[PDB]
Formats: sequence, C-alpha cells, structure tokens
Amino acid sequence: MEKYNPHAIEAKWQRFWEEKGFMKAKDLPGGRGKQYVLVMFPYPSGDLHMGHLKNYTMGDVLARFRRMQGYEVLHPMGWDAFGLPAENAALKFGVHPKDWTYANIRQAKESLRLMGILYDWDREVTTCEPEYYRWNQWIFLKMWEKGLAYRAKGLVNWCPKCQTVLANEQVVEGRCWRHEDTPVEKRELEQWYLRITAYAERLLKDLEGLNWPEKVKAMQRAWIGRSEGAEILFPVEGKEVRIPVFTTRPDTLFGATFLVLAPEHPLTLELAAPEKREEVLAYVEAAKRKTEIERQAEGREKTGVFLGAYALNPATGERIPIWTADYVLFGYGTGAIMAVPAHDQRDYEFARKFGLPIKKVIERPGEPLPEPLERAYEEPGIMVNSGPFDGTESEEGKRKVIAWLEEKGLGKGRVTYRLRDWLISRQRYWGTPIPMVHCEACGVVPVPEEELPVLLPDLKDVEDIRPKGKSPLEAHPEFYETTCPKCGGPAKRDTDTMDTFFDSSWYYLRYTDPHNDRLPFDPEKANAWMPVDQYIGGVEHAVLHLLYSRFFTKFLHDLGMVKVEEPFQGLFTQGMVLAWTDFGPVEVEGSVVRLPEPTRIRLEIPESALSLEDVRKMGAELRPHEDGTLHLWKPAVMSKSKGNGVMVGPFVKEQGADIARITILFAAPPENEMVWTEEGVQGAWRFLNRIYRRVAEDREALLETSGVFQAEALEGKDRELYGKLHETLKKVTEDLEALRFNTAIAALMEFLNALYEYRKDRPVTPVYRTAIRYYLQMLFPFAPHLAEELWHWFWPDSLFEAGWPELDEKALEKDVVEVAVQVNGRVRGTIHIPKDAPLEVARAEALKVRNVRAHLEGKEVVKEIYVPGKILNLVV
RNA sequence: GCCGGGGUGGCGGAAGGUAGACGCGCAUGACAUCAUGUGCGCAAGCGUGCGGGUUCAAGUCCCGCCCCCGGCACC
Ligand SMILES: CC(C)C[C@H](N)C(=O)O
Ligand SMILES: [Hg+2]
Ligand SMILES: [Zn+2]
Ligand SMILES: [Zn+2]
Repeated sequence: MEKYNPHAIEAKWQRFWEEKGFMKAKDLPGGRGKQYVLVMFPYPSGDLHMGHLKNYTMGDVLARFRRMQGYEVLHPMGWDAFGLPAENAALKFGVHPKDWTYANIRQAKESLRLMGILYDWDREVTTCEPEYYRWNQWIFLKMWEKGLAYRAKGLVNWCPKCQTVLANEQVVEGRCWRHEDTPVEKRELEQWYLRITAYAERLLKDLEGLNWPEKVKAMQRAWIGRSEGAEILFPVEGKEVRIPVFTTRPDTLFGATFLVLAPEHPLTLELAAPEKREEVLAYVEAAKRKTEIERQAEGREKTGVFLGAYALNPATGERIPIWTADYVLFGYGTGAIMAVPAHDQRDYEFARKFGLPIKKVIERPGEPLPEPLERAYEEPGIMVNSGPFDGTESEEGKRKVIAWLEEKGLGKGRVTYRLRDWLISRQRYWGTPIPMVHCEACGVVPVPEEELPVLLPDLKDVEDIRPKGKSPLEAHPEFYETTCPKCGGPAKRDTDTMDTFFDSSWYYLRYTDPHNDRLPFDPEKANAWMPVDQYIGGVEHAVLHLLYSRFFTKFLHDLGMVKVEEPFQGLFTQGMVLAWTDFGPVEVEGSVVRLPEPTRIRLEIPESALSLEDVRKMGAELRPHEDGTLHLWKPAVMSKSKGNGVMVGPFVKEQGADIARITILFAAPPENEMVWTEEGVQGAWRFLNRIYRRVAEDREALLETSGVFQAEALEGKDRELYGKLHETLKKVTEDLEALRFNTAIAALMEFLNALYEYRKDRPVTPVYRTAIRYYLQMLFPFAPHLAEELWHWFWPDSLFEAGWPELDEKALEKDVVEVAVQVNGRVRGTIHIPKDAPLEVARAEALKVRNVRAHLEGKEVVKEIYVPGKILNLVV
C-alpha cells in the first residue's frame, strides 16, 4: 500500500484550480444567490508566515464552502502598497518603495497560492498604482465640494520616527501605532482634515442592528462618544466677546464660581492680563511640549494659572475669575468649562487647591449636605441658592434652565461628540497627492475632475525621498510649479499626501469593478455584491479602519453610488498565532532557576531567581539547547521581530499546505488565540493519513461498487453508519455556517474514527462508498488537495462542481439510545433501550446493570423519574 | 474606576438530564507507526473561581463575593 505524498499532489492541483478558474468572481450575480468573502488585505512589509496565514485561510475555507454550495462567490485579494507601512520598511532597508512593494507582493501571492488559497486574481488591486489612487482623489474632491474636506490650523500630533503627523486614532496608549515605543509630540500646523463628525450620530445609531462582535461595537460606541448636554455662554468683563462651555449639568449654573479655558484656547492668551500674560505664556509652552505619556506620569494632579480676566454669570449675574488649567481639553466640546466645584470633584479639587470659592446649589434629600463640605456631591437632588428655581428637581432642572437660556439667548441645548475630525495630510512621498493647488488671488482652489490623476513625481534617489520634517515633495518645485484652473495665476500644488488608511476605506467597493476608468466603480456592480457577508480580520482596527471605512461607505452612499450603508455585514475577529519562543540561557541549581540579565530583560520581569514551579505557572518550559546550556522557552507572539515566525514557503516544502491548514484550523477556536506547534503539525500529519490510507486500502474495493442503495432498507451496522454520517454532515455544515472550524473538523475526525470502527466487522458496502463521497466533499474546504486527490481516484469531475452534500433529516432519528440510570443523582450506570421505550421497560433493563449498581442502593424507592431521551432516576 | 469577555482534566478545548467530544502529552501491548488505556483519589469517595442556596438532577438556574485577559479611562 502506497502512502500520502503532499509534494506529489498539493501543487499539481493548485495549477488546476487556477486554470479551471473556479473562484473566478462573476460580474453581476444572478439567480442562485451571492456571498462576498473577504480577508483584510495586507500591508506588504515582510514575508508572510502562519501567523498571517490564519485569517487568509479562514476566508478561503469559507469561500470553497459557499462555492461548493453553489453560491456565486467573490473572494478577492490585493495589497495596501501606499502610505507609511511599506515606505517605513523600504527606508528601514534603504530600498526604493516601488521596488520593495512590487517585490513583497510577488512573494505574498506565492505564499498564498502555495497554501492552497484561491482568489479571483483578475481583481488584484495595488493601491499605490495611479490606476487606483486616481479615485482616492476623485473621492477627496467629491468630499471637498460637499463641505467635508478642509484645512485648518490647530495642534497636530508628531511622530519623529515617521517624521510626520498622524490622526488621533493612530495614537494608541499615547504612542505611534506602528512603533509601540515612540511617543508622539504635539505641533501647531495648518493641515487637511475630513469632516467625520458630520456623521457622528449615524455612525453611532447604525451600529445597533450591525451583527459585529460586541467588543468592536462597544469600542466604537465609546470612541465616537455621544454626550447630551447644553452650550452655556459667559460674557467676558466689558469685552464684546462671549464664552461657550459644554455642560452635562446645566442645573448647576448658579454653582458656577469660575471658568477654565483649555491651554491652547485662542482666548487664553488673547484675554491674558498683561501682568499675568508672562505666567500664562509659560504654561502653554509647558502644555504643548508635555506629551500623553507624561500627562499620566503626573497623575490626576491639578495645575494651572489665573489669566487676569473675569466673566459674568448668566444666572446670578456677577463676576468670576477665568483660569487656564490643563485638565480641560481643547479637542473636545468648547475647550472651556463652567466650573462648579461644589458638585464635581475635579473642579472641587481645583477649588480646594487654588482658593477658588465653592458654592452649594443642589441640596441632598432627607439628610442634608454638611457645611463645610469636604468633598463633591455628584449625585442629583433638590435645587437651592438659585433664585426662582429654588425647590426644583435636579433632573427637571436641566431642561428648564436650558429652556430658560434658549429664551434670553444666553445658551442652548447641544450634543457634542468625542469624535475629532480625521486628519489625513501626511508629510511623506509615498501616498496619494492631495488634488488641490494653492492660489494667491482665489484662495485655495480645487483641481478639475478631468485633469486627474495628480501623479506623484518619480524620484530615484533613495536618500532623497527620506522624510526630513517638511513634505519631501517641497524639495521638488517642478511638481508644484503649475497654474490655477480658475484664472491662470501662479500656483503651488499642495506638497502633502493622503494617509494609507484612506485607501483602506472602500477597497471593498473597488473589488466589485476593479478596472473602471470612469468611476471608482459602476454602482450596479457594487450593489450586486455588497455588503461584505464576511470580513475576516482582527481587533486592532476597531476604531480606525472599521470606523473610517463606514463613514466612507456612508458618504459614498450619500452620493448615491452605493445602496447599502454599512460595508461589512459580518465582522469576525480572529486570534493571534503564538509560537514557542527561545528566551535565552539559564543557570539551574537543584530547584532554583537563576536568570542572567539578557534573559530577564527579554522576559520583562524584575526577578532573577525562580522556582521550577515558578516557571510552570507562567506557562514556560526549560529545554536543552545547541550551545550546551539549559534554555527557557515560553509561547510568544509569532512575529519577524520576535524571530519566531513559521515561514510558509519553506514549511510547505518540508511538510505541506493541507497540514498547514489543518494545523492553524483545528487547534483553538478561531476567535481565540492559538499556539502553532510541532506537536500539532504532526497531529495534522496523522489525521491526514488516516484519511488517505482508509481510501487507499479501499481503492479496488470501491471502484467495483455502486454508491446507490435504498435509504430505509439499510439494516444493522450499515444502518448505524449512515445515521452517524448524516449526524456528522449536520455538524460539519452547521459549524461552517457559524465559523466554528476548530470543532467543525474535530467532528470530521470523529467520523473517520467511526469509519475505521465500521470497517473492522463490515466490508465495503454502498453506504460506505457514499459515506466516502460525502466525507471528501466535507473535507474540500480544509484539506482541499488531499480532498481532491481521493475524489478523482473515482469521480471524473472536480470537488468544486460536486455540490454540498444534502442532509437527510430522517437519519438523525435516534432508535435504541444509550440511557443513563441514576439513583439520587449518582449516575449508577447506563442501559440501552429505544427512545420511546416506556418507563416500564427501562425499569426492567436497569434492575440488572453492569455491576447491579441500581440494586446496590435502591432497596426502598418512592417516586421514580424517567425521561424518554436519556435518563432514568430512582429516588428514596 | 467604567465598558467589554473569560475562569471546566497535565495541555488547547467540548458540552438542567451520562461533564470532559476531538485532538495533544503521558502509559503499556505491536514490525516512527497502529492498537489499547488515561479527571483526581490506594482507597472510602471527590470533582467545571469561592460561599450559600433552589432542584429527583446544576458547568448549566438564583442571591453574595473572588480573580485573570483586552480595550477606554481629568471627555
Ligand atoms: C483592512 C486593512 C485596513 C488592513 C490593513 N491593510 C492591515 O494590513 O492590517
Ligand atoms: Hg505603485
Ligand atoms: Zn510613527
Ligand atoms: Zn487662480
């Protein structure tokens, strides 16, 4: 008997699936239904390795299942060549981006293919191309003319590693997104934004119906950040200006004893009294320079200045000082607060600190507040010390006092959003050139549609396009030295670019019609596939791409080009692939693991000594090693950086794809994190041969056998198996639909076992062949190649055409169950009787069990409880 | 602190009514591989975060805490 040879089959069939273009995406889905399966596309920057390959595989299993079910299936792939991710890397290995990007691609495709992944490569999309980014601009313009693209001054964030700015959603922990070490500083810059706050309520209210993981939803609810409230207006002393302040407790207005403008408020220095102007000017250059790391290092300690102005209280109608504490933020609300310190601890502690008087206005129910009050009273109650309101309920207070202002024109009700507009000007060569020129007569004038695309200049000095501080395009005037399209005057093109996240906010829509040279896509095409039914990807994009994209799909829908409104109907988040990683040498002594200082640094503890048990409980082993010493290993995250990634290309050659796939599929649930391992890769190697051999041992014994038989005339063991099969199908099929591929497969192996146990007493019968025909189609999604090899030993056509095996519900009907006997809960033993076999029978068959355990303690009995399914309990 | 999601064999995990499917590791029997056994306890008996409890039957239901992971935390 021959053996399973990956290298014999796996690459042969690949060549075939492409030639016979199965996953060729249809243009305009007709009858049988549609399914759009999508893996988030890769920034090309590194060679791929299992760690990456998890997600891509998912989508592919999924996609063969749909296509096996006869759905019309779009499973596309492309790249994310533009913006920081690539360039960053290119530069880090001094390579010109085009050469690097069109190279990292080639390698990527070759991995994906190797594994057995299939796409419709006639839809490939290289964002960095002009072919594409032309539209990224087309969008920008359509966005400008609808008021939603603009420039504006303000505090941008600065990444010195990247030598550019980033949007707020790229500042995680308080640090650059792709550099989880380099903190970001603030800088004053007129820059381009996209007005995303014009969609805040929609972005929030449309989440409700969206079937996403509660975790991405929950993050997007809080980040967008609704707050109902009211904009009150404080006149400044004598000055014709007035000061707006967001409050969620306008029922305190009388308790206002001062105001606090956020450090970089225009009105901070503009009102600064010329005595205190010196101290106030120092506190800004202090604030600005201090970063989001150090703000939390300081702790929640209050710190400020008195400006030397005043402000009238709308309500009481008297003066009060105005301060500039940094505990009010400027990128939210007004950048200014009415500060009641008697009902809000933050302000209390500012009042408790800088002697700023503290006024009570909301007296507590039954038991009253003390005087002096020694902390805040944030909970609500009855209004006091507030003139005509004296007696009112704090809850009703809000809407009344709001209403009271709405008359006198002193204020209004409003709903600010935490969402801050999406900055996209990047000071980098690599990235879409913003399609706007700067005029001298006519302001800042757009570019005509038909003039597009605004191509990047070509720049072949690698050590030129390195980003120095200002835009790398500035150094090249010829680019910007152009005319206007409004009159014809002197004209500097904008030297800035679009962030990579831009292109990654509709690529899903581009895939539907990826050669259209007139639009970003013919809508008839978009609507024919969208929404995406399955977006297979990860949490790290919860408030970035998965926010940006939607706003884009909304605004594209608000030009009426896409009918839907949420682009992904089905987000499925996935787990990181972990590997066992060598951490370094260790000095063992009896039962005391001493840690040298590079191996402790790498572990990230402070300790040097450890018990062997201390190693265990942090989930690590100590192994031998090449160098002679003992070495400590612990699962760590599979990255290039960690130097622990299982490489796809090499790995395929010295093992296989299907084994790759079974390994990354059958370990953990998909949404869990998993650990790729020798122990598991072998598991695969076993499971895949028990498939092979069992169909090899029966190759002759099948050919001369027909897979036709009268369903209800199978008796005995042919009757059992056929049941088990169909029970199995139901589980393989229900667990494909759920995306539960771990257990899905387990359930496939269980039958294989049972198929070995079938053949032990029972030769190749029709049932068994049909048991195989089925098994192999049930295998095609995961182990497609070994699944195709065995099929074609018998059948003339591909598994893709074979159709998803149809379920026979009446095989699931259980007859002669195994039913557990218990007496007072303790499961004494099990008996075998038909489902409906009534109470009177079970009694009989129990009374004389394996160890007559039912009698052992059943010498009384009072009530008795049968239940047809699987239980019979005797009481006492 | 708030939100989000988890505490079940030696491991990843499976699931009101036989807890521990399937695999890994371990252990013996075959000519690495297949077969066979494997919650724990020598046993009495015990076991799904910890305590009560409701139920003939609780991983599953109720009341009261605990703890780990992820994110947001002067908004
Ligand atoms: C969907 C995309 C924003 C994904 C991104 N290109 C990445 O590689 O993570
Ligand atoms: Hg390109
Ligand atoms: Zn950076
Ligand atoms: Zn002009």
